[PDB]
Amino acid sequence: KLADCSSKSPEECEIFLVEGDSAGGSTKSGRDSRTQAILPLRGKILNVEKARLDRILNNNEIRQMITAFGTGIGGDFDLAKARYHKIVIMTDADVDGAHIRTLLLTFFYRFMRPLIEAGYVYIAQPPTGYKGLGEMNADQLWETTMNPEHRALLQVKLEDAIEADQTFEMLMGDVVENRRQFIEDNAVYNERNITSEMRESFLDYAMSVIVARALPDVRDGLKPVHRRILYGLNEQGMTPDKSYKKSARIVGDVMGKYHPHGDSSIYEAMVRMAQDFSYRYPLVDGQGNFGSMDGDGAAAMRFTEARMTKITLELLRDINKDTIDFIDNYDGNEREPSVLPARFPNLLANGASGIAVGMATNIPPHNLTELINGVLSLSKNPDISIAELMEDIEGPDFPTAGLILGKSGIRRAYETGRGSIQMRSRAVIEERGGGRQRIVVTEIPFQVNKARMIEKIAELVRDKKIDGITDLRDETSLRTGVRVVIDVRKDANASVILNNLYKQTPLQTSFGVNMIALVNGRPKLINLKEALVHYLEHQKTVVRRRTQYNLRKAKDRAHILEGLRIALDHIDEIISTIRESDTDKVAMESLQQRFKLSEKQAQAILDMRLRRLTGLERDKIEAEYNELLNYISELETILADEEVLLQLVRDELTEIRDRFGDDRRTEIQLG
Amino acid sequence: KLADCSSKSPEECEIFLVEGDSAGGSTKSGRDSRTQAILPLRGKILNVEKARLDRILNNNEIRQMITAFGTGIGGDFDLAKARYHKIVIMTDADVDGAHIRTLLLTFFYRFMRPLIEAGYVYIAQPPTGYKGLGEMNADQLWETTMNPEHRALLQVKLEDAIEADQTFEMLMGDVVENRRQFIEDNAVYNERNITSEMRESFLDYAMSVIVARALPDVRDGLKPVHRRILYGLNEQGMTPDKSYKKSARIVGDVMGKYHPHGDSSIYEAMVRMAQDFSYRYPLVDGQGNFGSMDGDGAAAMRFTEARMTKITLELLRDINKDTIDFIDNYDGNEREPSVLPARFPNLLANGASGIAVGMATNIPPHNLTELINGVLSLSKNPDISIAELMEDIEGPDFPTAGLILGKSGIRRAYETGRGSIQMRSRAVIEERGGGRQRIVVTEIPFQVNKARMIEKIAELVRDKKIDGITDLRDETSLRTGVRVVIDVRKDANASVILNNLYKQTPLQTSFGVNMIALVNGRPKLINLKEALVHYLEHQKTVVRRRTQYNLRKAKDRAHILEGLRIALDHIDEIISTIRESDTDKVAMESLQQRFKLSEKQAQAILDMRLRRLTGLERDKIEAEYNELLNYISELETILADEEVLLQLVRDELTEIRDRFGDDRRTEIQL
DNA sequence: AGCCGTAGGGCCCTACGGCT
DNA sequence: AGCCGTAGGGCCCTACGGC
Ligand SMILES: O=c1cc(NCC2CN(C[C@@H]3Cc4ccnc(Cl)c4C3)C2)c2cc(F)ccc2o1
Ligand SMILES: [Cl-]
Ligand SMILES: [Mn+2]
Ligand SMILES: [Mn+2]
Ligand SMILES: [Mn+2]
Repeated sequence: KLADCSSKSPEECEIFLVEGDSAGGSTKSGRDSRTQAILPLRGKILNVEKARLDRILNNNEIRQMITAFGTGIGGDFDLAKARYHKIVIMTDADVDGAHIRTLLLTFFYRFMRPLIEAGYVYIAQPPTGYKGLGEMNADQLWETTMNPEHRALLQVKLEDAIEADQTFEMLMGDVVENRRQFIEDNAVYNERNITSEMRESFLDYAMSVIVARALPDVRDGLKPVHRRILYGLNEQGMTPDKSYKKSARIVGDVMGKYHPHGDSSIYEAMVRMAQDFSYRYPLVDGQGNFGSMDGDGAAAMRFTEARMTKITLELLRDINKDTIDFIDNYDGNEREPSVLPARFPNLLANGASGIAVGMATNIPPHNLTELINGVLSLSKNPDISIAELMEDIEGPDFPTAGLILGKSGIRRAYETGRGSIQMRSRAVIEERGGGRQRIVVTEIPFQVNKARMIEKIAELVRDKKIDGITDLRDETSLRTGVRVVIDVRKDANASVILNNLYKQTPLQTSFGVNMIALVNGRPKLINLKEALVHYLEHQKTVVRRRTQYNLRKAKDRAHILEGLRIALDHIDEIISTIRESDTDKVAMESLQQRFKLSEKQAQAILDMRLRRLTGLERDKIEAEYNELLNYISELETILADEEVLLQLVRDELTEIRDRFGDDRRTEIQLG
Repeated sequence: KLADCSSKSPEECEIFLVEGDSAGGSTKSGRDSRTQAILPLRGKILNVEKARLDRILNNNEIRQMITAFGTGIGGDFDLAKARYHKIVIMTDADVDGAHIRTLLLTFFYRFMRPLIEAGYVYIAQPPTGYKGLGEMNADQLWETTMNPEHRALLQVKLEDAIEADQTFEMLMGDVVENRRQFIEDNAVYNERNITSEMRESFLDYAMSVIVARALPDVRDGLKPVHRRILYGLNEQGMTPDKSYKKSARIVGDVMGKYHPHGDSSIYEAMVRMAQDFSYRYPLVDGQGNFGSMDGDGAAAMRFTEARMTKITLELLRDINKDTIDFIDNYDGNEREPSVLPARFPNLLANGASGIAVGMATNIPPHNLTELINGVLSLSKNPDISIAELMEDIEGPDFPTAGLILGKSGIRRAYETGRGSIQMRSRAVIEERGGGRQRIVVTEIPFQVNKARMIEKIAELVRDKKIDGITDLRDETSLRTGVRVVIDVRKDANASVILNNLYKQTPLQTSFGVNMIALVNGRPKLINLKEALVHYLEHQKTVVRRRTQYNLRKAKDRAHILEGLRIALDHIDEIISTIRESDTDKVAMESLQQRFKLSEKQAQAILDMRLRRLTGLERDKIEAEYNELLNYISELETILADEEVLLQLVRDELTEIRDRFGDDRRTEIQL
């Protein structure tokens, strides 16, 4: 744990706080052991502005610091008892390191304010480009960050205690809405004042969580971790027709290439995209144990294999035709997509769920046939209304099936982006023999843990909080599908029992809609229409850019083809012209001038292999050339009449609906 | 946590024992929840043959089977209290599953012997091709293994209790040697009798660990994990000139392609190869917290990055030149090297350390100049004596420097493969002012944890087990290197204190030399000479094959160039021939016919780009031909004569020693 | 309540041989 | 005794918002 220095003269000593043991090892290896101590922490640290005291005092990482500092806390804070006069925060140089810093200041500020007032609290400034202090060699760390001769600490200054109380309460407090407002007002897409630092550090954290972690893009419906996963699967060509591949490779690969975060965030995001109880349309095809509806985790990543689903191909379809803008990855050594072509409205179809900072999102999945007809109808009428859409899109369609009670929250969510929706299991009452009945549950509400739900029921019977239940079993199986059996006592009204379980168990459960997604890179709450409007315009830009791309590429080809026909019509002079040229450059120049060729045409000829002279290519080329001219007119046509552009989108979407659309699962009963 | 079945009638109740919760998931998803209970365990389970009773009674996974079985054990075993009539062992279908099988039986036999007597014990037979049962889809597991209508269970049958007795004790007992005899005796390079299965399961496990895990190869000194790692580094071109790559993806890559084992075994083996205090010549070049001599682990693999060292390039040099035999990986989707060319004696240079089954290895690191001078001397005197070799190779050379006391143990290790080697820290006594002194240690023995040792010293001071010390400081730094200061009480005899310290602490330690390596695929205790003979033999083959390889490719290419030269000699004919051929196939036949070309020459011409017709290109074509002709002769000379070939290896080894040889670090004192 | 899902962070048991 | 290194297997805390 704590790696203390040897000098017991506090005023000369210093303790450094690092995010964990990985960072601690480099920090132990580079320090001057005489005067520098190290306490590795354990990641995110309790937000003592939110927690109550008993929990605070029983928190190990806190206790370690109090112990380590020796000054006591609060009323008993005794600054003279300090064992170091420099406490240095040295978190990783990332937003998460910045968050932790805010977490640490909050504590010092809430429980050790004089420590700040005496200027005992400093902030190391380690350099960027490292995932964590564990990535630095021990000599670079000491020099950049720990050598007093050159390190650049920032002593924490406390200017206006009134301004600081509000900051910690605003930034780190129970009340989300002031958090959210501070972000909205400040989001923009030697010594240090503790107010600016908290504001500046925490805003970078929040913003990063919002636009690059927890919320999905309206266009493709994806978060970066999923976008990176499927992209990585794409880039490695791991498609449905190819065999499965090991999850660990994938994770390490994506982690090295696109997603610089722990394997668990990567592995578990990939796991969910494969669970058919999680994804209305699974994007990942899984080989092996990928968890269960009882809350069983997936097998460890070394055991499992995965690959793209077929529908995933439509997300990536046309990605290499300049339909979307690529960007550089975290270290610059790679390009990654900012968004996928998403040839189907993935956001609504699979829905979404995220806890951000200052906000959350909660978007239910939907039936794909309805959505496309939804997008189809919108394609034909920009002023279409919400209720006219719910003729196509009757509502959410959970991968778990089950039932929905009434259309009242559906409509409010679609009109406002927020609304509440009751999900009911599918339960029938049936006879079990000898004058007794049983309740049989074959479908459960979305995101509900079956075992947990069974547990609670057992809990009520045992607690006599519910009367009339005799036995309780889970007969679920592969051969059966879900089958949960509740045996009722003879001559009891099974229906009153059922109505109790809905009220008293997750047997009935509510989905709270909170459709926030990223719109032009900014979080926005959207109603159903804006969600569809955005996907549509996305599809418009996609098909357009793709058409503009196929067109550049065809004109290039013909120009090369024009050049090659010439070469063929004068090959003997071509050859000798070449034979008598010392350098390519000489030849390049000579070809251009004699035959009015461009460089490409001229290059393409030089690269032409002898085998291309066979007697028949000249028409093969001629043949190819002519179709090319028909293709170009065809393309030029689409880019010159937006209505033509639109109908093609309709066609390709229609094509999608026929292939992948399916029946509704969730029954919507009028409440 | 047992997943019990809803029913409660032992007559029809089966409990499936599986390695863990990953395996337990698929099993639960495909089983019949009505009648099949599942108890996931936690990997290698306690060897009850080697454990102490109280310790056994307090083992968690043991207690769980009992509690689950509900029949007690040993004396108070009450078969009537059985809660299942089938205890089905469903370990993964790997050698480690087989080991775990042997460990379960051992417990059943020794403590629940009636179960077997009653025939209640069964062995599921999951199909091969899977890593564990978590890689299976539930339906596949149910159909092939759990469905009573298609499965092929084996019921366990005791047949001779004296035989079983002797066997269990032989296999699982703490007597290593009877286990070793059994292997060497039986090494090969429905129902089921319990003796047959144990014998067969255990032997299968031991074989695998002997030949494919724990022992290095005499030729390259590598264990399979190291080899596959370095090889993997090579295939991905993670070379010293290129930049570091994240450990995590290397691990994932090595694991997927070559090493189907836990990332911990992969990462830590990689880490060891990069620690300058573990490897005498680090094979890996690592970036970040790769641990310390204090037993600090490395940083997690999401944090670190790695690449080959330069010297690793010499382990891998010319692997493409058909120098070693490739093999199929574990699933036939890849090829991997059987050994590396090892253009330097890696076995002795970095030594090896490995607990196997029935045996272990402990080879110490050595100085490379010496090693290579050893080989060089050997190469001129097949009959050189071990003493003559020690004139090159004075003894091990630990990465940690330090002292070795005497040479009789060395001399014993090198002549027998075995011998004991007393190591000591480098400690001096110096004054600190005021007539006082201190003991300053600047080097510690090999593989000694430094912090532990200091903590050990502080205990004896506390426990008063030693007297005369007033302070004890680890003043180590990157600028200092190692420096541990023991402050001595004024007028004490600091030498006397130093002497007690050596007796009571790892300040002195011994290295037990146990030089066992894989020779022709089999484990062997070798002497130093043997080790070098095989190395040199390895180098001989490697360079011969490279040369034979280099010769075929040159000949191929010269052949091709001969065809381009002809095409150049008659380009106009060439053009006509092609221009009046309707297809490439027609053209190709015409070129062969018209120019007496082989098919391959004919294609090279067809593929020739127009740009090859310019004056510079044709020169390049002619020039490369002329060089090839000379290179070809050079090669043939070497195959014409063994001394020439033999002289080359010396040259290349000498080359290597000049590039990488360094000074001795460990001092051999008399 | 505590859970939902992307995030920060980390340690334990077992087998096996041989040396102290 | 318990350490040396390749191996089987697995789990906890924290932040974040909404209900
Ligand atoms: O970044 C990573 C991390 C990987 N890590 C292996 C997993 C981390 N290990 C699980 C926990 C660790 C730990 C600590 C303390 N206590 C407990 Cl219980 C545990 C269990 C296995 C990884 C593996 C790959 F194949 C490829 C890329 C990888 O990239
Ligand atoms: Cl070419
Ligand atoms: Mn970090
Ligand atoms: Mn309910
Ligand atoms: Mn296993």
